Amino acid sequence: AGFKDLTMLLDELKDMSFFNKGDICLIGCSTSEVIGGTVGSMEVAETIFNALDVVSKETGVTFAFQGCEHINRAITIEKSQYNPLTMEEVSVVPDVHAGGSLATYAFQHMKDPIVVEHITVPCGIDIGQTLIGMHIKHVCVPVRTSVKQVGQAIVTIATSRPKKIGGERAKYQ
Amino acid sequence: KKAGFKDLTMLLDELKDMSFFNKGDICLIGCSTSEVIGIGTVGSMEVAETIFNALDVVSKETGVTFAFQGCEHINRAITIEKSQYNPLTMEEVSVVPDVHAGGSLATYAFQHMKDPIVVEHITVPCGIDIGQTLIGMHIKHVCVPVRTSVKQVGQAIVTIATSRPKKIGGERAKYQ
Amino acid sequence: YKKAGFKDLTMLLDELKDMSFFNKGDICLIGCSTSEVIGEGTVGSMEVAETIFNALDVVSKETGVTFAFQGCEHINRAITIEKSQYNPLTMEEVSVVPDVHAGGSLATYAFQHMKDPIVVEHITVPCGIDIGQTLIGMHIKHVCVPVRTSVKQVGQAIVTIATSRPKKIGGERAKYQ
Amino acid sequence: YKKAGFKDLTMLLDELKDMSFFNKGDICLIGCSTSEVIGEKIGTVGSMEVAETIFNALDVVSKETGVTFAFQGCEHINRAITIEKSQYNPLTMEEVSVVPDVHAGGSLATYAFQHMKDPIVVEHITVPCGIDIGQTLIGMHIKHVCVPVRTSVKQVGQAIVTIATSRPKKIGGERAKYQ
Amino acid sequence: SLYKKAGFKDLTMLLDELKDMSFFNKGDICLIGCSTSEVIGEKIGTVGSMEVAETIFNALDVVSKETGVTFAFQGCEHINRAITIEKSQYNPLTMEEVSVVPDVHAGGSLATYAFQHMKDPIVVEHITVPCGIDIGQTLIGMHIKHVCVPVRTSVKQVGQAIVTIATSRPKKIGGERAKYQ
Amino acid sequence: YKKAGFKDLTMLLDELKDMSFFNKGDICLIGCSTSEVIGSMEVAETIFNALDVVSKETGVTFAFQGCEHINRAITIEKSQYNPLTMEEVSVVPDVHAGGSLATYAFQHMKDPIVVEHITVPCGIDIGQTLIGMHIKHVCVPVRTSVKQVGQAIVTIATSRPKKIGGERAKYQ
Repeated sequence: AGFKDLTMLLDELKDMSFFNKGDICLIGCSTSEVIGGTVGSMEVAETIFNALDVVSKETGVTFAFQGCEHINRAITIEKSQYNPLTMEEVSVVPDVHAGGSLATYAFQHMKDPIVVEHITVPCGIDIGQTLIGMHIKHVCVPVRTSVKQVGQAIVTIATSRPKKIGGERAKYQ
Repeated sequence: KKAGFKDLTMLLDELKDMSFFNKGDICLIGCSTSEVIGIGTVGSMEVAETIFNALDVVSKETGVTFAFQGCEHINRAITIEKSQYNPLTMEEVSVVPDVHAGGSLATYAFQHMKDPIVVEHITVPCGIDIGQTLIGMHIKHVCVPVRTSVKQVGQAIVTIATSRPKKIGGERAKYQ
Repeated sequence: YKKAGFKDLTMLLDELKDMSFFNKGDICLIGCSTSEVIGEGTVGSMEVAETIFNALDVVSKETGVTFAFQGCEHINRAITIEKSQYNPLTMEEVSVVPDVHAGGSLATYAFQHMKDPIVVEHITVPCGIDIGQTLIGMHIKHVCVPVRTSVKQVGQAIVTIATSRPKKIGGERAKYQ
Repeated sequence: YKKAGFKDLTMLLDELKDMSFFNKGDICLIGCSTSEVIGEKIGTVGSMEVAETIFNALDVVSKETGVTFAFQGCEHINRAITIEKSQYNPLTMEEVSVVPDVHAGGSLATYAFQHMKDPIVVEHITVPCGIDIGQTLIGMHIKHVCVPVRTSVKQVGQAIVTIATSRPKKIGGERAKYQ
Repeated sequence: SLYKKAGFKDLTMLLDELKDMSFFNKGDICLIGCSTSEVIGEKIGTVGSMEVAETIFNALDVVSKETGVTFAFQGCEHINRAITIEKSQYNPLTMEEVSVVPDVHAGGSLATYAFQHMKDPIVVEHITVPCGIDIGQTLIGMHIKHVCVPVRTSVKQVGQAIVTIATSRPKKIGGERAKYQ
Repeated sequence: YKKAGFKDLTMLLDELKDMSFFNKGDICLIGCSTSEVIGSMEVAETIFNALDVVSKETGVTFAFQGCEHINRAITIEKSQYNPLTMEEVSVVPDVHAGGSLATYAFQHMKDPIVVEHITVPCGIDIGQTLIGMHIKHVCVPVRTSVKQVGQAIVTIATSRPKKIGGERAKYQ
């Protein structure tokens, strides 16, 4: 099911250099979409969190976890990734029914978690159509993958690239 | 039996019934006509036409207006009627959407608007994404997905977003 | 004589009127702690809120100024205003219903007695009145200028009055008249 | 000093009119150094005479085209801009407290302030076009993207003149179309 | 010696109280708003007002060395409440240097004293800091990081000047189901 | 000295050096129209190379404004890119879409990037391309005895803080 699909998706992304040292990658997830209760949903969250952590150690990318709309899509990150110049800490503690399973799991298992109101990151992974485009550095570009689902959840992968500028005579090489 | 038409008509009727379209709002459309089919410019422009025309019916019924996201080659710049341009919140840019640099629907919309202009960025209260082009960068915070019984338009996955204010306040705060 | 703070507030408002503090079309931000007025309970606090809200409404009708009500820190000092004063260009609506223990007595009273209330995250206004040292400076248009009044308290609450004026710019040779 | 620059300025303004540079309802920013027009340091009487001639020529254009003018002050007043209050937009501009003087603001800004119906000074401004007489620099005030305008009249008296208009950013990759 | 002593005991007690409630954190900036005339309770000349400024500055400096907090000094409205800080605390990313030199009659006594006794002073147009102390109702809330929270103290005055203390904390967010622990 | 602009530019740069215009760690923005100098890649080369000498002597670095066809986007070394204050854009300056100097600079930098906007403390405009949009407020023109580079009018800008305060304010 979801574990096999996720493992394959992550290996594919690694192989296409989607995960870059020092980048933050935003995760949008709905564990219920993966399956199609809080015990079960937290087990899925655990598996996803742990798989992402392996990728983090292999590639040097770090992950940020989007909460659900009840907490205004506020984002859980490690304090070591907090930049006060670009981010604003907010007070809330993600819960299964107010944040969602993965953000809740991430908060509980981080060394020093904090929640920020907004974030801009160069890439992200959306599992189950929660939407993540508000978080991706302009210009947001979808990434085609061979693995299109994690369990029963549609997956969307986004990267980013600079705006192209200039008129008819402009060159790009 | 024209590609997408029946699914789109059903989706729009559903949205109407849930008061998704409000008089005076702008609704952003993200579309990939190739996703609807699953391939040339003739065919893609025919799909664009059907989508544009269905949206126009909704516009006349509800008083909502539509904005059309271009593809990444033109930096997702947005085509709108000049009557909806607000210089205080939007920045006009120079480009003319083309099938191979903008995409079929943005190109069709540009050509069939009374007085089109293209803006670099936009913030709108709701939107419809046909074919996973992504539209969340355009939706007023906080963006809320809308569940519909119609999941596809032709072969294209469809995503619907509305918006609502940030909920603020600590443990003792009230919301009614 | 029936209401705590009423005489002091009436005198303060008359003074402010006389110094042209209240201008047609301006928004004036009110910061209030009703417990400070009494000197430290929901019945009593709501009575004070009522008196303040009602007195301010009279001023509004006389001068054409409108009032915005700051909430407590539990609602992030969010501001309650009439929807007719909402400007989407400069303000951001947020979802919260002020309550006595989550917003404060005056914001709660104002919310319940407005025609069409909304709450915004932040606001910038040309003047304001702080009853009981809640602080209002974050809301006042730069440059914020304190206004001296002969009325220093409303009941037991210290009162602070702020207006605003443009930044003064220019080097040593600059002129100002 | 009452005649200095007059012929050149009049010709430059007529040229600009003829190329539709002045549009009804637009604001055009003026940067001026009256000493550059003469070509030497001149005293306040002379400098104010040059300011008067420039102001009056601009006013004729204003009445003919419906454009309005904004006047940049010198660096001593932080390049603050003098405009008619009727053109103040609090959403985009910030009023500042200063009264332009010949030795703190410059002759033209001072003259403009004194002869406007209801002048105010703002800290910054963004406008679609402008005219710089004597290389005071005005590009900080012009809407992006700022585009120099070629003119047949290149000087007003001894002052180099720079004319700027504006146009949208051109965007898109190599496949993008502009017509 | 009147003006050299005025406010000293009250200020020292206020600062000890604040220390005890962990108000002063290493590496934070604390904004000071002051009116020396309020401390005395009447208009006073420049000699006297500068003596009060000295006493305040010196008391704050003791706290600075003990806690590792640094102080920023708000000027009066004549200089648009511009703020005097040590250059070591200047962050060009978040602050904008302006040109003015605080004077007793254009800046106020404390900002003037601070400017003259700093190692390398700079004046900035605006600042956002996590906490502050207002002596004499000059208002300081425009400088405090959102969300600004008043701090209750048992010391209510420094001499004759009403004292207000502010700290800051993050916005609380989320709906009715949200958790904060 | 016969190479177009070279003598005038060398004198201008020496003058500026002598008035401490070039400071270690500053970025200086160059606006150039090589056609104005003459009346184009050879001129660009001479300018770029002269500026590079100054860079090594003073520790200032240079940023090169492109023409209006590329929205005055600015070419800089990546080592000077600050993502907090600048935004990378995709374009490669060309002689007919960027101008000769920006084109030359792009091709001869170690690791060039183009940014949409920039704010720098000082700049040099050769041929009235305009550069004031890039200069830190408050922008102050600098008078030089060298008025032209070849046939191109030259403008020099530095910057200083806003002066603030009312009539009683002091500035020393």
